[PDB]
Amino acid sequence: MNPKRIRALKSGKQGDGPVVYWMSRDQRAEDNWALLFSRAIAKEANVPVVVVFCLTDEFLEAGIRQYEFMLKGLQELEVSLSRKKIPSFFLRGDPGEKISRFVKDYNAGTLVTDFSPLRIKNQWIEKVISGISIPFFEVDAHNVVPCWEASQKHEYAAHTFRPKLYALLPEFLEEFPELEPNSVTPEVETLSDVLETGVKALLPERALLKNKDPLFEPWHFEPGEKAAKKVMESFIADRLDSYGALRNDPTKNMLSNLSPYLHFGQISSQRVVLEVEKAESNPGSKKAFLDEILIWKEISDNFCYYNPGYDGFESFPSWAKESLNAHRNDVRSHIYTLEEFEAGKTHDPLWNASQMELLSTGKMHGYTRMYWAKKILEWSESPEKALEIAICLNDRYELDGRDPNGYAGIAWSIGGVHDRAWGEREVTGKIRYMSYEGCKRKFDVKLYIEKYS
Ligand SMILES: Cc1cc2nc3c(=O)[nH]c(=O)nc-3n(C[C@H](O)[C@H](O)[C@H](O)COP(=O)(O)OP(=O)(O)OC[C@H]3O[C@@H](n4cnc5c(N)ncnc54)[C@H](O)[C@@H]3O)c2cc1C
Repeated sequence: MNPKRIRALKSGKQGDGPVVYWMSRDQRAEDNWALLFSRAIAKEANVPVVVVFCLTDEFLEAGIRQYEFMLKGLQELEVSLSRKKIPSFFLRGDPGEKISRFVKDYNAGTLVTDFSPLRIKNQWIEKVISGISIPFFEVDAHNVVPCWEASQKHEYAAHTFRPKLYALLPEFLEEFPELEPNSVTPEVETLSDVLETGVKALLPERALLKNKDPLFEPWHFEPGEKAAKKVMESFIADRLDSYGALRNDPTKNMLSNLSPYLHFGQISSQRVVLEVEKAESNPGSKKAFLDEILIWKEISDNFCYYNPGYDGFESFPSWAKESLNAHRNDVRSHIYTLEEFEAGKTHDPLWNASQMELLSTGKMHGYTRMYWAKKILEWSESPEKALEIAICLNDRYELDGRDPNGYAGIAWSIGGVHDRAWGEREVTGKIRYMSYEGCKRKFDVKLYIEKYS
């Protein structure tokens, strides 16, 4: 167990009660460095380990699609942990108040959480630190290389971050030890009831079409740790060989489809990398996929961790801010409202089809995601307005949304973060431009449009 994966958030006097794993980002029982570290500390203190999850008040800012996907996975997780004699407690409310009250009530000895660089997690940590007196640790269970270890600062390009991460792969890319069960079972409602009341509160804002029927199709991605593994095995067996050649074709389902599972932590990216590394397939396709799940995924954590304003115009590179400022008063070809973007009511049938794939499946193809967000910049009054629209639609309708990959991917599309300058155009400036005709020369756009009416 590498001690570089864990960071001390607050020192204190250890109690003689159970070690509490405040699970948040990595919702799985296998391949969880945060849970394994909590079990190790619990063994050293001759005390059990308990898992606590907070059902926050911000779930009404998303949809049923993300709520059901997460809760149905937690229902499976509660059974997995129970077989390991590890009890799980699901609290409903503010983590600042609920975690502090749980620590005091259950006489917790040590508190551990997983790592997320998002602003809301730091808000919770701030509130929790003020209300506890026991040691508080956080463990990076999401990245193969701990975020604070891969680089000590913001990396402006993938080619500067790539050698740093690969140089540390031999140390941190390793197999997971088995989660040892608790010795004996130790000493706040049913998840089915919380799901029922939550869905009932979300129903008025459910995405519907004109026929009052729901837009979202839940059968595309089955939630849970077991289903995530089957998706990974199917990708390695059937799709990895062609990934390098077809990853930019939205008419082919050749991606791994792992992001909903990766976002909620229902599968470990380190586990996926281990299995891909030992798989025998096209070297170009393996290089391409590993570049996505290692370099681009973990550089997104790098971006949010080292840029407090990661969701703002101020985090854009200087060349992009100056370029976009120089074209602020350029006349835009079209100006669409947030409601027109949301309903897919633009003059662009390819953009509208991309929005329909997002509305119906909750996972837009990676290539059209780049086109989808760049057109928001082109058809908005300002770069700041384009950021708000793209973030709003991304976090509301993507299953993989509200994620460092989302803010870093949007910042790449609109602000050229982790990109270079291109030819100077009006409105968009030197930001990389993606044209409708350019897409037509890349893939069968007519089939993609016809698929998502
Ligand atoms: C405008 C925009 C919005 C995006 N919104 C999200 C989002 O809300 N949530 C999200 O997790 N990702 C987002 N991405 C990144 C990327 O599109 C998705 O991660 C990827 O498409 C998810 O589907 P997949 O698992 O089948 O991809 P795969 O090709 O099978 O890659 C596997 C994993 O590698 C990672 N990965 C792949 N591509 C990227 C990438 N471009 N950036 C960062 N990580 C990557 C992902 O974790 C991904 O799950 C967005 C990108 C853009 C340009």
